[PDB]
Amino acid sequence: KVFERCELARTLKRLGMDGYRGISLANWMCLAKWESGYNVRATNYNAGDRSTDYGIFQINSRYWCNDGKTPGAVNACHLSCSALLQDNIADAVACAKRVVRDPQGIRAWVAWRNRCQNRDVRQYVQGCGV
Ligand code: NA
Repeated sequence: KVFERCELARTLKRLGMDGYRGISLANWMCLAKWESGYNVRATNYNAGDRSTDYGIFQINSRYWCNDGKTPGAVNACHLSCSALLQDNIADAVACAKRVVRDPQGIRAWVAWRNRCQNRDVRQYVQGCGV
Protein backbone atom coordinates (compact mmCIF):
# COMPACT_ATOMS: atom_id res chain seq x y z
CA LYS A 1 0.00 0.00 0.00
CA VAL A 2 1.12 3.52 -0.89
CA PHE A 3 -0.35 6.02 1.61
CA GLU A 4 -1.87 9.31 0.55
CA ARG A 5 -0.25 12.31 2.31
CA CYS A 6 -3.05 13.31 4.72
CA GLU A 7 -4.13 9.72 5.35
CA LEU A 8 -0.61 8.99 6.61
CA ALA A 9 -0.47 12.24 8.60
CA ARG A 10 -3.62 11.31 10.52
CA THR A 11 -2.40 7.74 11.05
CA LEU A 12 0.93 8.88 12.49
CA LYS A 13 -0.81 11.33 14.84
CA ARG A 14 -3.04 8.56 16.23
CA LEU A 15 0.08 6.40 16.77
CA GLY A 16 1.55 9.13 18.99
CA MET A 17 4.30 10.41 16.70
CA ASP A 18 3.59 14.10 17.05
CA GLY A 19 6.40 15.52 19.17
CA TYR A 20 7.86 12.10 19.96
CA ARG A 21 11.28 12.81 21.48
CA GLY A 22 10.92 16.40 20.31
CA ILE A 23 10.16 15.46 16.69
CA SER A 24 7.19 17.21 15.03
CA LEU A 25 4.69 15.32 12.89
CA ALA A 26 5.80 17.28 9.78
CA ASN A 27 9.38 16.01 10.28
CA TRP A 28 8.21 12.41 10.29
CA MET A 29 6.16 13.09 7.13
CA CYS A 30 9.15 14.66 5.38
CA LEU A 31 11.19 11.59 6.39
CA ALA A 32 8.62 9.06 5.06
CA LYS A 33 8.21 11.09 1.87
CA TRP A 34 11.92 11.10 0.99
CA GLU A 35 12.69 7.58 2.20
CA SER A 36 9.90 5.61 0.53
CA GLY A 37 7.45 7.98 -1.10
CA TYR A 38 4.93 6.72 1.51
CA ASN A 39 5.28 3.14 0.19
CA VAL A 40 5.28 0.42 2.88
CA ARG A 41 6.76 -2.19 0.53
CA ALA A 42 9.83 -0.17 -0.38
CA THR A 43 13.04 -2.11 0.03
CA ASN A 44 16.53 -1.14 -0.92
CA TYR A 45 19.55 -3.39 -0.83
CA ASN A 46 22.91 -1.77 -0.02
CA ALA A 47 25.38 -3.86 -2.03
CA GLY A 48 28.16 -2.00 -0.25
CA ASP A 49 27.58 -3.46 3.21
CA ARG A 50 25.07 -6.26 2.54
CA SER A 51 22.25 -4.66 4.56
CA THR A 52 18.74 -3.78 3.35
CA ASP A 53 16.44 -0.85 4.24
CA TYR A 54 12.80 -1.82 4.78
CA GLY A 55 9.43 -0.11 4.60
CA ILE A 56 7.95 3.33 4.84
CA PHE A 57 10.84 4.67 7.02
CA GLN A 58 13.53 2.53 5.33
CA ILE A 59 14.79 0.97 8.57
CA ASN A 60 18.14 -0.83 8.27
CA SER A 61 18.60 -4.58 8.88
CA ARG A 62 22.08 -4.19 10.38
CA TYR A 63 20.83 -2.59 13.58
CA TRP A 64 17.05 -2.57 13.83
CA CYS A 65 15.32 -5.66 12.45
CA ASN A 66 16.33 -9.20 11.60
CA ASP A 67 16.32 -10.53 8.02
CA GLY A 68 18.87 -13.30 8.67
CA LYS A 69 21.22 -12.44 5.77
CA THR A 70 22.85 -9.28 7.11
CA PRO A 71 26.36 -9.95 8.59
CA GLY A 72 27.07 -8.91 12.18
CA ALA A 73 23.61 -7.48 12.66
CA VAL A 74 21.53 -6.83 15.73
CA ASN A 75 17.75 -6.60 16.04
CA ALA A 76 17.16 -3.69 18.44
CA CYS A 77 13.47 -3.49 17.56
CA HIS A 78 13.11 -7.25 18.11
CA LEU A 79 11.18 -7.67 14.89
CA SER A 80 11.54 -9.63 11.70
CA CYS A 81 12.19 -7.11 8.89
CA SER A 82 9.08 -8.68 7.26
CA ALA A 83 6.99 -6.81 9.86
CA LEU A 84 8.22 -3.56 8.30
CA LEU A 85 6.55 -4.40 4.97
CA GLN A 86 2.95 -4.59 6.30
CA ASP A 87 0.12 -2.25 5.32
CA ASN A 88 -0.55 -1.80 9.04
CA ILE A 89 2.36 0.47 10.04
CA ALA A 90 2.04 -0.03 13.82
CA ASP A 91 5.23 -2.14 14.07
CA ALA A 92 7.24 0.18 11.79
CA VAL A 93 6.19 3.11 13.98
CA ALA A 94 7.20 1.32 17.18
CA CYS A 95 10.59 0.63 15.59
CA ALA A 96 11.00 4.20 14.31
CA LYS A 97 10.35 5.39 17.91
CA ARG A 98 13.19 3.10 19.05
CA VAL A 99 15.59 4.41 16.40
CA VAL A 100 15.22 8.02 17.59
CA ARG A 101 15.59 6.99 21.21
CA ASP A 102 19.31 6.85 20.33
CA PRO A 103 21.48 10.02 20.77
CA GLN A 104 21.31 11.01 17.08
CA GLY A 105 17.53 11.11 17.06
CA ILE A 106 16.00 11.91 13.67
CA ARG A 107 19.52 12.55 12.30
CA ALA A 108 20.02 8.77 12.10
CA TRP A 109 18.56 9.00 8.59
CA VAL A 110 20.87 10.90 6.23
CA ALA A 111 17.94 11.76 3.96
CA TRP A 112 16.41 13.76 6.81
CA ARG A 113 19.55 15.88 7.00
CA ASN A 114 19.62 16.37 3.20
CA ARG A 115 15.98 17.28 2.60
CA CYS A 116 14.17 18.12 5.82
CA GLN A 117 16.61 19.73 8.26
CA ASN A 118 16.42 23.55 8.34
CA ARG A 119 13.66 23.50 5.76
CA ASP A 120 10.07 24.66 5.81
CA VAL A 121 8.36 21.29 6.35
CA ARG A 122 4.84 22.68 7.01
CA GLN A 123 3.83 21.64 3.50
CA TYR A 124 3.81 17.96 4.49
CA VAL A 125 0.91 18.37 6.94
CA GLN A 126 -1.01 21.38 5.57
CA GLY A 127 -4.73 20.79 5.14
CA CYS A 128 -4.57 17.36 6.77
CA GLY A 129 -6.46 18.29 9.93
CA VAL A 130 -3.68 17.33 12.33
NA1 NA B 1 19.51 -7.06 12.12
